[PDB]
Amino acid sequence: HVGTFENITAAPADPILGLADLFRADERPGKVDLGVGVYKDETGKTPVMTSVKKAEQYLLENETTKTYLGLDGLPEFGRCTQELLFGKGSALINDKRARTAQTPGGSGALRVAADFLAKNTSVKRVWVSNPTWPNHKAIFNSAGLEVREYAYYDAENHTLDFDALINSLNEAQAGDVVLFHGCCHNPTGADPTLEQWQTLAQLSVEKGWLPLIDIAYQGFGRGLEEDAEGLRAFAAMHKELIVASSCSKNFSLYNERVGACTLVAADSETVDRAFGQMKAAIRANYSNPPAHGASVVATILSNDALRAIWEQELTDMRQRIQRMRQLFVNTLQEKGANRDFSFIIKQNGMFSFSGLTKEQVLRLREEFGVYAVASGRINVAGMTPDNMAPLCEAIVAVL
Amino acid sequence: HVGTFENITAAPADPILGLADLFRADERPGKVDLGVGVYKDETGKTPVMTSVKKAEQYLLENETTKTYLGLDGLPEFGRCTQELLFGKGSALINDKRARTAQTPGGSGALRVAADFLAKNTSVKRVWVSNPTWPNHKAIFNSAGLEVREYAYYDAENHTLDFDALINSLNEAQAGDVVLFHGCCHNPTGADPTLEQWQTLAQLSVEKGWLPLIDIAYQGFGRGLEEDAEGLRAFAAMHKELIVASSCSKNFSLYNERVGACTLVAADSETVDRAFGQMKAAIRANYSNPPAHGASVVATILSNDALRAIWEQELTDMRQRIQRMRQLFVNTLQEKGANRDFSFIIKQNGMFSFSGLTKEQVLRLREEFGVYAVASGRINVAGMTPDNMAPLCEAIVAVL
Repeated sequence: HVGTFENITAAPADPILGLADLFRADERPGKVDLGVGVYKDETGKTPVMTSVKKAEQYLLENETTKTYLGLDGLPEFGRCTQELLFGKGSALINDKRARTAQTPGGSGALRVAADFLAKNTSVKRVWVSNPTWPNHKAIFNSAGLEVREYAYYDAENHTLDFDALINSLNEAQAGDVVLFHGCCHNPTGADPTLEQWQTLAQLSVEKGWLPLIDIAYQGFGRGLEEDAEGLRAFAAMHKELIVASSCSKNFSLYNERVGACTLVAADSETVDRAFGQMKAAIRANYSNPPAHGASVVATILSNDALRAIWEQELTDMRQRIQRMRQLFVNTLQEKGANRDFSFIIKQNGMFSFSGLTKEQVLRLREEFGVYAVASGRINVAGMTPDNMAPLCEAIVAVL
Repeated sequence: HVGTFENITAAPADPILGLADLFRADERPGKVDLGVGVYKDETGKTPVMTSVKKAEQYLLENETTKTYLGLDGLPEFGRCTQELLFGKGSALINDKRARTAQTPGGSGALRVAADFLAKNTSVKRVWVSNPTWPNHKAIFNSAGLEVREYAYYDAENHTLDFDALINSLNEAQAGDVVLFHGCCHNPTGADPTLEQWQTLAQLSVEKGWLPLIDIAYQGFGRGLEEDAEGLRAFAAMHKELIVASSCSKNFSLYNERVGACTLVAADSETVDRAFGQMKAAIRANYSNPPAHGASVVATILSNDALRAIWEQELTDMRQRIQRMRQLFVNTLQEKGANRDFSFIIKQNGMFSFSGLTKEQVLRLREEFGVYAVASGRINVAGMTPDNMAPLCEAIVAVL
């Protein structure tokens, strides 16, 4: 009997990995890593937040059991997530129109949402932005959902081509899902404005598709509250919603897998009914969500002192990012970049498309030991006041 | 436009949640919980293990980042897992034929295996024992895999009906999956003997199906190495295996979601092709596994002093279960039970089928505040020296 695994065809090599091998094997001093997918401080590190440490000490000292919680995870985390997302006093919360399941990251939430949709609804297709987060397609496809792209980023001109977005979405029908990045679009950093969000909200009500809000960077853009404005415009308008939230980035809890899938429906009865089917989706997957990270978040958010410390820590991260964006533009100018990079200061979060070609990226690695990804995505958190000059000089030189 | 969530049909009520809810509402002081699915100590609690508290203190003091690890999680965890499962200095490990992905629980490991199989192999059908752990069917069905049942437990006579097992498995073809519980079969507690495992192993070789060992109770049965004997009997023989292991129970880390999916192929190169595809299944799901629990386990297993502390508390738990099995059997006789229950002491782990009807289970609950699952499954860890008398008096009353 031939093996079950015998004829499996190797998965394509992960370029996210090939590049990271190169970098580690590169012995040149002053190599610059703009390819990384996480936040890094001015020293090139991704530390545990102080607020997070304090909470972990609190859990060490006080937790008395690791016994399972329900499939929807820690209730307090569900409440905190909801208030962060919709704002305290939200009519969604008061009207009990929203149910939240803690999940293993925003990723888990996306997959839970997809399994739930494919299994219980007529949804057959999900619209995502071009470009979008690389993992979106595979998550939805795996649940049997087709993924379509809508127009978003004008790459030659470094803009959110809003007119093209709108027009391309006319092909989306009632009953499709349309996925929108809550804030700090990944990888472009180009976000709708408040009014564009309001327009999008209004169109979704008119067209009848289901919005899904992927919000993984709340607090990395303009501020905690400001970064949710777009979601809340959707909440005021469309009576059904799915939100996949994440604490990986805004709590630097990446590997603890802290996120949430929130269903919103027209009334309590409908959302509760939907939610029982969501539990079934979770039960058929990994069942209970991991407690540690979520308890950390709930401990922090439930406590005023701890909450203050976390918000300042998050603000610091947000402001360093904005500082590097500004410095990048100014230093390219100073070093004589033969074109304008001002778009960089109009974008939010860690990631922008540098607008470099794959040839330029190649040369930047080989010749200057500056590492970006093939798409030209750069992570501005990879920048520091100390590596900026040689970084920008390298870029100027390949233009 | 009509909602997308409007016509979702309600999920069936969850009997496990339902029982848990009824028990919580029961204000009767002598109520007894033999329904829960977790270990409990002589005081009725499910404490965090001393070894785990120590390892969590260590992580608190040492950890300096929470950045993503690979899709297979923490390498030390994978190594400790493989050694626990196959034996240090295993030819499997030596030949580099095994690859381990840390997963969110054995549940996550079962789902990952299922998606992996559906997407990359000719596998259409998974065979499980009647009876089995309740979530098996949901998990494999969600991946589009048909679940079929094979013969296992003789309920009237309280035995593993091994001739029934073998004959019903004749229906299982090459490239089917057949799932076995490694040890402490849930819910019967009736395990194959070594020679039965060897026979089973020889049969799967002859017929050509793919063995999946769900092993969640290593160390709860006869001891760590003894409970792994069945798995090693399969490993010694079959060129391919899948193992879905869990630490929820043997470390009392239930809600941290610590487990693994281990693939085993004929050679390194082949298991590598298989495992990369598995990584793609994980990437389409929750991506990275949750760190905290796997780190705790890696820290404990990798330190001689902590491991000994862990093995001790686990021995305490295994031994407490066996004592309750014995005391239960003995107190039933002394209270006048109208039939013999000595099959109980022969069976392994927290769970046995009591043989009580749903009529009896029901009366037990309502009249005596004694909770068991409708199938009559009982959790002996729900027993103590203090509650044993009222408990056995209740059972005798409904016999």
